Amino acid sequence: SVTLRLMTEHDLAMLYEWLNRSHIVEWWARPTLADVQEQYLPSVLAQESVTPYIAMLNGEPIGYAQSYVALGSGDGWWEEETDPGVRGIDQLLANASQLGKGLGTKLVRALVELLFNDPEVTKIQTDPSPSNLRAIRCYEKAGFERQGTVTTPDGPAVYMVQTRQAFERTRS
Ligand SMILES: CC(C)(COP(=O)(O)OP(=O)(O)OC[C@H]1O[C@@H](n2cnc3c(N)ncnc32)[C@H](O)[C@@H]1OP(=O)(O)O)[C@@H](O)C(=O)NCCC(=O)NCCS
Ligand SMILES: NC[C@H]1O[C@H](O[C@H]2[C@H](O)[C@@H](O[C@H]3O[C@H](CO)[C@@H](O)[C@H](N)[C@H]3O)[C@H](N)C[C@@H]2N)[C@H](N)[C@@H](O)[C@@H]1O
Repeated sequence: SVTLRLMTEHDLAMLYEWLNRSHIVEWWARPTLADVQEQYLPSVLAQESVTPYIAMLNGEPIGYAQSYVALGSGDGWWEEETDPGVRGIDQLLANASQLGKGLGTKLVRALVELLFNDPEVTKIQTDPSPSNLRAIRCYEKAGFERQGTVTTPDGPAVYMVQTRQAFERTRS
């Protein structure tokens, strides 16, 4: 069972290592330690309405995740959003030897549950790139539905949603 804790300043050097592992680099640019400290400091992320978490498994950190207020995004992101209740997610697994063993699906399921525990939250979104079939499949298994293609400042994305109603019906 995978759980989530908030990321702290103390996790930044570990995150920096992960973001230079080649299984991560291919989908996530190759940040220096200072890049990571400037960009992923929780109080800096806070300014773009981003919350970082660390995924835990048997007491060990196994990945990184982010939630964000879509409406709170700016610089070209989700310009058409009108609903303050929408959240987006992103995530990664730290260890290549743990890829494709269902852990990503548990991580996403844990992150979806936490977010719907914000009573103001209406819907979760994700935006994997079209090439990223493994991320798209993992999200599907976690209850996300493919809507269609959207343009983002990083490029096209397969836009996927899970509503609160859908979550209510499947959680049992
Ligand atoms: C995305 C990520 C979190 C998913 O976690 P994961 O543990 O690998 O995914 P899961 O094991 O839970 O399931 C993934 C599914 O993708 C499928 N799959 C793997 N590679 C695939 C491919 N190239 N094409 C189609 N399906 C693929 C698997 O079959 C599996 O589903 P299954 O149970 O039906 O067999 C993880 O792979 C990761 O950190 N990747 C690197 C960075 C990244 O892509 N982050 C996401 C950015 S949107
Ligand atoms: N899925 C994996 C992807 O995760 C991140 O992409 C995220 C952005 O982080 C997030 O943007 C937020 O953080 C930015 C700072 O980076 C701010 O500009 C922005 N205002 C703020 O809303 C978008 N809303 C959603 C997008 N999927 C990585 N960057 C990218 O490399 C990787 O492929």
